[PDB]
Amino acid sequence: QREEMVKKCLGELTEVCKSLGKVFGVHYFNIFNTVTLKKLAESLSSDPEVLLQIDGVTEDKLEKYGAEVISVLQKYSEWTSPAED
Repeated sequence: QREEMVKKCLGELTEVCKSLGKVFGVHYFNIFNTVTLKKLAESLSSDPEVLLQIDGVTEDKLEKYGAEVISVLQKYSEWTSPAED
């Protein structure tokens, strides 16, 4: 059901970036690009370390938007508990 997680992630990221980008006084493409978003949902991980390696990511960007991304990624993450031992 990976597609479900990715689809949901992108869907939420669209509204989040839309509201934040609209209020901030900019455009969605001015804050994030199709490629950046694609990789974001594709990776699906709170760890901002791996995200920083994604073209179009900065401390300020992740600090403003990334915050919500990490919160949700950490919330849903707690629900899952794959055997990593």
